Amino acid sequence: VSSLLNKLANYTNLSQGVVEHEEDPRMGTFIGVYLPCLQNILGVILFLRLTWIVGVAGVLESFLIVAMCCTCTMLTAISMSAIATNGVVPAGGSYYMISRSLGPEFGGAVGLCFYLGTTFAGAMYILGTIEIFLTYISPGAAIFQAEAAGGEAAAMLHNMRVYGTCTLVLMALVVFVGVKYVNKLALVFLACVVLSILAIYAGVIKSAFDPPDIPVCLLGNRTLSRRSFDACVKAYGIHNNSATSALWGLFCNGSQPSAACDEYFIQNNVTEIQGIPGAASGVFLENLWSTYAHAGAFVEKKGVPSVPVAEESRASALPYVLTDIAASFTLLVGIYFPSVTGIMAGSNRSGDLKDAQKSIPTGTILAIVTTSFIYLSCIVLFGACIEGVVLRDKFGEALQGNLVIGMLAWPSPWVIVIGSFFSTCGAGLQSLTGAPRLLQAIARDGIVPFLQVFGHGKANGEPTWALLLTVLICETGILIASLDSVAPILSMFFLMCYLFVNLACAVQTLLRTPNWRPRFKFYHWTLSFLGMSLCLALMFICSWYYALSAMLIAGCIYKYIEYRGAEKEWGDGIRGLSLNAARYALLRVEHGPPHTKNWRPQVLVMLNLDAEQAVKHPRLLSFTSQLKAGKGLTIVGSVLEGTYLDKHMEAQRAEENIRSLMSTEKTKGFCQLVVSSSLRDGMSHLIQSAGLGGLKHNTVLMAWPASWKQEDNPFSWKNFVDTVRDTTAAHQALLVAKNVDSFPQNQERFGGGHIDVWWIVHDGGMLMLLPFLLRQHKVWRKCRMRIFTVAQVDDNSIQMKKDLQMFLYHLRISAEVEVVEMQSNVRRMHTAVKLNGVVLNKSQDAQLVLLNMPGPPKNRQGDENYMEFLEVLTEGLNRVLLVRGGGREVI
Amino acid sequence: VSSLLNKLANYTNLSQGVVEHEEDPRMGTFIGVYLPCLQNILGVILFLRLTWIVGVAGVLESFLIVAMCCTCTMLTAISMSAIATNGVVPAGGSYYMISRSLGPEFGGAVGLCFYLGTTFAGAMYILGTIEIFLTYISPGAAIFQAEAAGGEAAAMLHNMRVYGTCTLVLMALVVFVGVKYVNKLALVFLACVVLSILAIYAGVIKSAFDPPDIPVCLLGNRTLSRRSFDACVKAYGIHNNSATSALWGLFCNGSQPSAACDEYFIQNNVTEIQGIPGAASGVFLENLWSTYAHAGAFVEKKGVPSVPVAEESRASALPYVLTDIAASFTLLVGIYFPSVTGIMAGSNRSGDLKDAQKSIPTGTILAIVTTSFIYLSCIVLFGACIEGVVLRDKFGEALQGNLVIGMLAWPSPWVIVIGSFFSTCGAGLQSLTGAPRLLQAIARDGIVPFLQVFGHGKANGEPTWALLLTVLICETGILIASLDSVAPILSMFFLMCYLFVNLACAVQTLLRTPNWRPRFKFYHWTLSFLGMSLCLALMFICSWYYALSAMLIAGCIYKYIEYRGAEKEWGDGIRGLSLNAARYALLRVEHGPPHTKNWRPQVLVMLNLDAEQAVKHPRLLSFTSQLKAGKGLTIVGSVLEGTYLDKHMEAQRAEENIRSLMSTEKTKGFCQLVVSSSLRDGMSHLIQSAGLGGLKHNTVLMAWPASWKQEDNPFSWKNFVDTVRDTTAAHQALLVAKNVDSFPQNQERFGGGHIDVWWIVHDGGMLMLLPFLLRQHKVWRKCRMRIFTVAQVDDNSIQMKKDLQMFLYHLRISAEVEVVEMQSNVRRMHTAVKLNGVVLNKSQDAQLVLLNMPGPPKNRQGDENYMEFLEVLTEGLNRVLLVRGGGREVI
Ligand SMILES: *[C@@H]1O[C@H](CO)[C@@H](O[C@@H]2O[C@H](CO)[C@@H](O)[C@H](O)[C@H]2NC(C)=O)[C@H](O)[C@H]1NC(C)=O
Ligand SMILES: *[C@@H]1O[C@H](CO)[C@@H](O[C@@H]2O[C@H](CO)[C@@H](O)[C@H](O)[C@H]2NC(C)=O)[C@H](O)[C@H]1NC(C)=O
Ligand SMILES: *[C@@H]1O[C@H](CO)[C@@H](O[C@@H]2O[C@H](CO)[C@@H](O)[C@H](O)[C@H]2NC(C)=O)[C@H](O)[C@H]1NC(C)=O
Ligand SMILES: *[C@@H]1O[C@H](CO)[C@@H](O[C@@H]2O[C@H](CO)[C@@H](O)[C@H](O)[C@H]2NC(C)=O)[C@H](O)[C@H]1NC(C)=O
Ligand SMILES: [Cl-]
Ligand SMILES: [Cl-]
Ligand SMILES: [Cl-]
Ligand SMILES: [Cl-]
Ligand SMILES: [K+]
Ligand SMILES: [K+]
Repeated sequence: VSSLLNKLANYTNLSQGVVEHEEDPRMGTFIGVYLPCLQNILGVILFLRLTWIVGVAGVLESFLIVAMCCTCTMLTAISMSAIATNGVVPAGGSYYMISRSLGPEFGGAVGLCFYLGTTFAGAMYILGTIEIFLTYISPGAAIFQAEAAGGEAAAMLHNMRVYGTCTLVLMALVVFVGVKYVNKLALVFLACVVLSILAIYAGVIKSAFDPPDIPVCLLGNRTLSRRSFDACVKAYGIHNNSATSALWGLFCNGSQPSAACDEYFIQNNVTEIQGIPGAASGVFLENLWSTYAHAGAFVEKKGVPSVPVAEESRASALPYVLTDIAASFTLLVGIYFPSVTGIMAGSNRSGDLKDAQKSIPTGTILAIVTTSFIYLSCIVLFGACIEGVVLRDKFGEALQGNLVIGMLAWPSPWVIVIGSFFSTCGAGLQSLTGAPRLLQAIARDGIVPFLQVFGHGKANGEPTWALLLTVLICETGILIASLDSVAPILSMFFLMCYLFVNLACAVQTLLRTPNWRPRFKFYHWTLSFLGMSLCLALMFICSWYYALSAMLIAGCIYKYIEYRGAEKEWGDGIRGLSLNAARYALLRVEHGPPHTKNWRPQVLVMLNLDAEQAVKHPRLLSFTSQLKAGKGLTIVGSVLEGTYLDKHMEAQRAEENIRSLMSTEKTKGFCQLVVSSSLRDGMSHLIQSAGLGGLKHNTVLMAWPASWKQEDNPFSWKNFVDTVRDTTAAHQALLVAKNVDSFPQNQERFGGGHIDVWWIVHDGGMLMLLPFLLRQHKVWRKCRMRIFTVAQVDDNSIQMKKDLQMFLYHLRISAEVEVVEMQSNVRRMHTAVKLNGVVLNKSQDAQLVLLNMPGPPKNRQGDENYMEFLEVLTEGLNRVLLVRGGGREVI
Repeated sequence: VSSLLNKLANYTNLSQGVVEHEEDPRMGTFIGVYLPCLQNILGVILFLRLTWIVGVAGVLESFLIVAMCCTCTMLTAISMSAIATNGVVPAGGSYYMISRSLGPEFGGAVGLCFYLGTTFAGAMYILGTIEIFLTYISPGAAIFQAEAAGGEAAAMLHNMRVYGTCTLVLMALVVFVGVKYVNKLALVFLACVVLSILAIYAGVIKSAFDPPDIPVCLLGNRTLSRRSFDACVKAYGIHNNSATSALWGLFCNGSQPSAACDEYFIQNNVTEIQGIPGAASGVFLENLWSTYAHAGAFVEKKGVPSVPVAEESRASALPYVLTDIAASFTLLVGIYFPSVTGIMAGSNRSGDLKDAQKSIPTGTILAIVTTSFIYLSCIVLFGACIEGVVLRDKFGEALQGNLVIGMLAWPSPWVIVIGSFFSTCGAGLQSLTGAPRLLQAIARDGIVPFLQVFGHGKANGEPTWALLLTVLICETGILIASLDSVAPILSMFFLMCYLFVNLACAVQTLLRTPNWRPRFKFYHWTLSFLGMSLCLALMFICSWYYALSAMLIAGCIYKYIEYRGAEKEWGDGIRGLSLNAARYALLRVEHGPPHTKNWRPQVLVMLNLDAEQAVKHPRLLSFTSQLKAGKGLTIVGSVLEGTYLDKHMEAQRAEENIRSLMSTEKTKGFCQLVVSSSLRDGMSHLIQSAGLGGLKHNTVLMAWPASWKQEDNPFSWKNFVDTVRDTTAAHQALLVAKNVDSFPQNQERFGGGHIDVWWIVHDGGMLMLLPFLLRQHKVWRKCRMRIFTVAQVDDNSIQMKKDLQMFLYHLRISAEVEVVEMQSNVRRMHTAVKLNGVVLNKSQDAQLVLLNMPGPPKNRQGDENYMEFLEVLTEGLNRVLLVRGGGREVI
């Protein structure tokens, strides 16, 4: 008990704002998470409007309203449970918990929609506590009284705007000077809720054994208000005379019987039924279907008979019970939905829990369950216990001006009326001390900068200019001055911030964002995708034009935070808004495997530059644009020798020549000019470090060194052999183009001609794919693939029939297959000239010949014999492309 | 005339499909662009439904409907004019013209919404030409006749579904076997439109001089149909007897007068007015306001008097004119909008124009003007010429079953009835030969692959399986079987593809996409933003749930083309969908200036590796994460010496050590490990080529070489001086950290302490910004900036007062300013030890000291005297950061 005393002194229903985030006993799941979440859910819709929803919509449709609204908040509490298990759970509120997991763009768009929903929540709680006062506590204490009979609907709006504005400016002064006394009353406001709920269930159990005696006065079908008179008779007997009652005086003109009366009043008789017959009676089968009506309609009972009258009716003057608002299904969804909001109250105390990754998912989910049980039990127990003609009666006009849910309670009706008065004034205090702390945390965070001032506070950190904005926004909801019109506006901001929490958790799971690994057990991305789809479907049931207003407000807060966050960082905004997009997309790719399922060439094309720096072989850019049809990566890297300290004047000239080609050749790519100490070295740096992160090259395209025997070129010729060794060590493909000056431009178009492929052995996967990619371009469009294979295996048939079903897997059987069959330096170059005689026998005049390229020698002294093997192999051919690669999958 | 004969033989209203794009006299603006665009605009709404819109909505609101719908298509024809002036104007249709400018994602989403809108356009034209046949040509030739009086609304739907299905399967057989004879009739279908428009304006001019004699038969206010009887009298006189007419037989029970009659028929008398009084009479002031009614209501006249009757009414049995559908404002917008669609018909002949960049913007804009003049002139001339009780009459029941717009025409009513019959059958043929060519072009384009088969054709290239899909989609619009319900579905797909054309042209202008430079004069991005906003506002006026269906269909076609286009290219789809995002964002940045307005450090941090490769100074990553708070670019580059051929085993070990730090240090960055021939060279390649494109580093962070005198390190020490020369030649900032082992980690937190800045001269812009960025991190959060300056200028006051207003511009006046005042190798190092005595006098125990760094020597023989100047300057300080840079703006 001594340990249970300082725990209840430690209880508070407040969000940890910005002062708990700058400085960054311990609570449990029950006091830290469960009780603050349950206090912010059970509110004013249960006591004022729930019996009216069960009456108008019936038991079946109002069971469907609660099943949809409690599922949108259950699937959102699973998305909040994924955020609460990811990472460290930073101290201070639910704003810092969301915005560190989902980033500042989703964090600020949720935070400003949760600020606007909390502000109009304080407007609904102030309009709710005036409605309890002026209807049930002291109805005579109203300034603007109706001067005539039809003034009741107009003069009640004037009492709401006068008393609501005077309550709001008084509520804000208590928060500004006495907020420490508001926080001590956090346990009193919980006890007013819990004792009111127990008084309802105590009255339902008592209503089965003996129902209470409440009479409801009927006349035909229609139901008449009990405010003026007391007795339900047309006439009685006093002092030996047939005297008329006070019900006679309201319909008939004079108190005397013979003068004048209403036409409907004469032909029908006054029936007196019981209002709360109990759970023993079978009224549950009666009030099970909907009774939607227009405004001003009567509140009728199905059983009692009446006779219709064609005489005219002004029902406002006579004492009747009339429907105030024209009700629908979509209207009752919008009025009910603020009764389930309060998910985010479970993570107000993220810095004061001993295990926040375990307390936050457990306490919020157990709070949605225990409140959805209360709303689903009350709908069954209001329909089965109250006559449905009393449930259709807002403002309790049939019950002498008493609260309908209060007459059901056992000890007194004053338990609920006092209990709903203090807990609604208390929820207005929490909505007006909790929403300025949220705006101050967003303002001091710096992500939205026009709102920077709202981050000023007092010496202890309490908001000053954030209160003044919140009172002015909450004043516009009091000027609407009805509880039923603020509630669809309120529901629209909570459904909007629940939409982004479910969207951002589903996108970051699919797109594999780094630092998003939620270790919560019952979480799957479809369960947030389904929560996004249901909280979007409820958002267009309520109002479709409130939904487009909320999606355009919150969508423009999202893009404004991107623009100012990139203007702050990468210099200019238009330029910076693409540099943050490229950085954030490359950090996602940083984790995965280098190759997954398919191969496609991503080429580093090497250019040679001469003195008076111009491109030596410009058609090597033309051939790159024919493989890559303006789609993939293309790094254009070239190397000039010398130190960077003195040759950076020539490096600015040579780079402008490369940009001149890539505009004309329509190469949509990148340029990496490097000034290296030797031309050998700088090609070995572009092989291993051209391109950062996910986008790195995959293939190296070169040109054949034509001048084989020269003076200074024997250093430059040897660089060709050692860069074959570099690409095979880095596991990269290599493409050598011979006679690259006689390659087609982009404007030349071949007619007829043939592309000959010679798959001997070793990586025919790439070697079929390269002419298939050329064939899609308009230069190589009308050509034919001939694919040739030499045979040293005995049979040629199963060579061919397996090869013809290689293209059945590859969908390119338009090619035709043919098989041709017939000390180291002696053995190598003799095999070349035998194979040379084979290849020009079938490919003398072809447009392009593809060949496998042999591996470079390992001893390094045979690099002149390896190059003579390649020259003898390729004699008298117009266009040769030599292909080799290492370790890749073509499917 | 001889030149005007082969031009009209060259005229055709067809889109150039895929066969004109594969092979890739000349027409002008008038025949090539203007006439095909005008033929596809003037259609069936002008003849069937325009007089009913003017009657129901009045002249003022229907002037507003045409002003909104012709502005959505005028602002879209300016966005199509920006596409037509960009680039080369590729041959073949409007699909290839849009998708080469806006990319394959916007191109395929527009193309499939323009395919679905063209298919339901063929369903409206077939339901339109059955309605002309069964109402005005032969009303007796109908299969399902109404068995009783109330069967007319139900049996007409059965005639639409039977005749519409038999027309659709017959229309598709003509296209499949005889499409060359359909294309020869393209000039006949234009002449049926133009001769019908001229017959209307010939009748309006004739109606001012003498109006025609058409009687309309009234009885009280309500208007009765003229189908059965002929004469508007209740009784007449024949063979010396008061005989009753045939109007008497339809209301009264028997032909005899005394038997029984209707109650409304007796008390009111039969009035006969003129139906088309002319432009001379002032009916224009009468039918100027709206008359929206419910279904089944009467068609009444304001002037004539009547007496009301309270007896019951079944108006369906008696001969009356009744409103068929309940009309609104939002209903008439959806019915009118298919009368303005046809912008895209101007660019059907992009391959057959002599100047396509000039013809396409001129001919489409002049076609929107000349049709918006026709619809705005007809509304004024229908209201001012036809009595409004005839305009509210669909199906011409008051006018003996004649067409209302046809009775206004001069030569005959049969000019319009025959003319609207052939041009509506002709628009159904063009909608059924033009929509399968569009689907075949999308299918053969390969951007959406589940639809690949639909690209098969005949030998000449005509679609086969694309016809069969189009008939099945057009069959579902005939099963709706009303002209007024297909038209909001039709309008929803055209407004959706006009929404993307206006959106994609506005985004690519703002975000500065490469290869988007439209050289059209009257184009601004706000004029496409305004066209996006109006074609979105019309899209929710028509139906809000048809609008959400079209935005979710077209939004999921957009993301499906992104996913399959990245799965095709970059291997895996999830991985590839981020690599296309990074490539496309870096090609936008490729064009602009390198620095625009502000500076922020984007750092290449250099790591040294020892033998048994581990990071020598791990806190140099910790200090980078405190400047960049997880926001900017961070390249982590390190160099190990040796050839890549043998040390790529150790390069895989050393790279895994770098990834171990960057996970723990929370560095969200990139790793560039380079194996170089010497450690001097590989640092000079990371300075100039680390990072591709827009995201390139800006600052180099190093560590001080502590071991100054060693054995092998005199080569490694000299690399420090020459990399100061490299960063100043590349115009990059440089940061040298001394005693980097004693730097704080991310978890250490300083309490108190001071950051001392010593701005002597030369780039105090960076030197104030560096401790301001550190101060925002939680390590350096509670510190103070002291900023010191030596003075060799005489006065210290205007030094300080200008310096204190340097921070008034920089918003960081929390710092305090203080001024301290008092053969080459003799002159250099004496100045160091004087300045050394100054700096430790004020900064002996500070947490971080910032200093300017002097320029490196030019002669290269003083690199040992430059390093001794830096060591004497920094004696006995715990944490020193030396700062220098070149050529940058800090605002
Ligand atoms: C309304 O109720 C009364 C009794 O509650 C019905 O009965 C009549 O009461 C009058 C007394 O004023 C008697 O004179 C009649 O003989 C009663 N009629 C009976 C018993 O059939 C009265 O009929 C009801 N009014 C209706 C149905 O319009
Ligand atoms: C109760 O009685 C009335 C007539 O005495 C029933 O009839 C309806 O009366 C309203 C007038 O307020 C009309 O608008 C409806 O059209 C009437 N409905 C009919 C004639 O079916 C009324 O339905 C009864 N209430 C019930 C049965 O709940
Ligand atoms: C409808 O029109 C007639 C004349 O077109 C109105 O005039 C009456 O006609 C009858 C002939 O059947 C005469 O006996 C009456 O004397 C006429 N009344 C006059 C001239 O005032 C007739 O009144 C009209 N019906 C109405 C207004 O209900
Ligand atoms: C023509 O006359 C009728 C009555 O003779 C006018 O009155 C309306 O009648 C309809 C019945 O179809 C009612 O629904 C309306 O409420 C009546 N309107 C009233 C009483 O104002 C009718 O308005 C007249 N038509 C006109 C003036 O265009
Ligand atoms: Cl509530
Ligand atoms: Cl909430
Ligand atoms: Cl049309
Ligand atoms: Cl169009
Ligand atoms: K609540
Ligand atoms: K049209």
